[PDB]
Amino acid sequence: HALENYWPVMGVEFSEDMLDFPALFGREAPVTLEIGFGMGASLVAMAKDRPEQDFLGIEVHSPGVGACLASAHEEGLSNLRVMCHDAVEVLHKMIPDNSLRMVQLFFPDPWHKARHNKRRIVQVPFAELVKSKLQLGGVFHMATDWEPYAEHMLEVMSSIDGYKNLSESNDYVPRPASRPVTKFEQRGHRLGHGVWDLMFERVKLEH
Ligand SMILES: C[S@@+](CC[C@H](N)C(=O)[O-])C[C@H]1O[C@@H](n2cnc3c(N)ncnc32)[C@H](O)[C@@H]1O
Repeated sequence: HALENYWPVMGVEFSEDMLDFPALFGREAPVTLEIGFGMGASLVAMAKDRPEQDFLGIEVHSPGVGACLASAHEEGLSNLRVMCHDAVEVLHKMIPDNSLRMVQLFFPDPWHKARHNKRRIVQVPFAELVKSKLQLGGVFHMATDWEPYAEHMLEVMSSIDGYKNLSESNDYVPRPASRPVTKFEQRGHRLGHGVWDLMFERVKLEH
C-alpha cells in the first residue's frame, strides 16, 4: 500500500499555482526534475547520492509512482517529491521559470510507428517549455534506446536557440553517472551501447 502510505508525505498535488521550492523542500537547494520516472529507480538513486540537492519526479503511471514512493521511503529520502499528473501541464502551471538545475527525460515513449510520431513528447514546443524552466547553465538530459527517436531528439534540440549541445561530436553524449545503466544497454558493444544520451545546456540566446 505504498501510494496510500507515502503519497501524503512525498506526493505533490496538481495546482493552478506555481510551486514554492523552498516551502516544498524546506531549504534552498538545486532542484532536478525527472519527467516520466517510471518506477523511479533512477530518481531514487540520484536523490540518495545527492542529499544536498532536491528532486521532483512526475509520472502519470500510478503504479510507477507507488513503486518510486516505496523505494524512496525504504531509502529514507527526505529530498524527493513526486507528482502524478501530465508533465506538460505541471511545467506550464507549477514549475517557475529559470528554477531548475536539470531536467531528465529517460526512455520517453518511443512511439515506433511513423503514424504515432507526433505522440513523442520531444518536440520543439515541449523542448522550449523545458528550456524556460532551466536556470542558465541548467541541462536537459534525455535518453532513448530507439535510434529514430534519438535522431529526432537531436534534430529538435539542435534547432532551438539557447540550447548548447554538450556532445563533443555535435550529437550524443557519454552516459553520465546521473543515469544508471539499463538492460537495453550493452556498454562498449561494437555496434554501440544501444542507448543514446543527449544533453543540452541552457545558454543565452544567440539571436
Ligand atoms: C518507457 S517509460 C520509461 C520510464 C522510466 N524513465 C524508465 O526508464 O524506466 C516512459 C514513461 O513516461 C511516462 N510518461 C509519458 N508521458 C508523460 C507525461 N506527459 N507526463 C508524465 N509522465 C509521462 C509514462 O507513463 C512512462 O512511465
